[PDB]
Amino acid sequence: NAMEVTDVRLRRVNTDGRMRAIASITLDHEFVVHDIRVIDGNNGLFVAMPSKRTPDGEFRDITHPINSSTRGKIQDAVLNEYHRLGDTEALEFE
Amino acid sequence: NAMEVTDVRLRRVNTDGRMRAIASITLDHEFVVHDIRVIDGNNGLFVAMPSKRTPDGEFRDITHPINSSTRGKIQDAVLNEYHRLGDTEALEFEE
Repeated sequence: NAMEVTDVRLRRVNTDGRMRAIASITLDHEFVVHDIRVIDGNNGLFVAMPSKRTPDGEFRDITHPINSSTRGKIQDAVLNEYHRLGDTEALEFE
Repeated sequence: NAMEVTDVRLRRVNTDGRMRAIASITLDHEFVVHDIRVIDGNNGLFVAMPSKRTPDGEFRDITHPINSSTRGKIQDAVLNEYHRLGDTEALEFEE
């Protein structure tokens, strides 16, 4: 079995800057990953894994998807929920 | 569908006395978690997840198994690998 984003918790960020939300994902109903950032980079919204700067100047994620596909399956879930919070709130407005 | 820690890779093993190994586990063949470390505490060994610092200054795991059995599993998966490497290491010298 492949792994599965099974839940997303998300907090919208309203301070301007690039970052639009910070979230956690639940993998397999079981494992939670914190500090995932939703960002407006000059090419569309994208999801960054929690990352660590090396004493080296450089950067690696603490939590790394191996394929770009599983990356995208993490990204989709987070962007989906994000936008879904957008338009459940919108519809509430009346 | 639960957790499957499919693989445990074990870097930096046995230099500091307390900080015993540095570990990368792979979940479900696709998702890797770095900077897990094997530390020797009060009662022997335990596996520490990577630490997030919250806004009030407390330290929390970035990587958090909600249930304790999942934690056990993860811990056992890591410790068996650490224990295996070392005892295989010694078995080299005997032969």
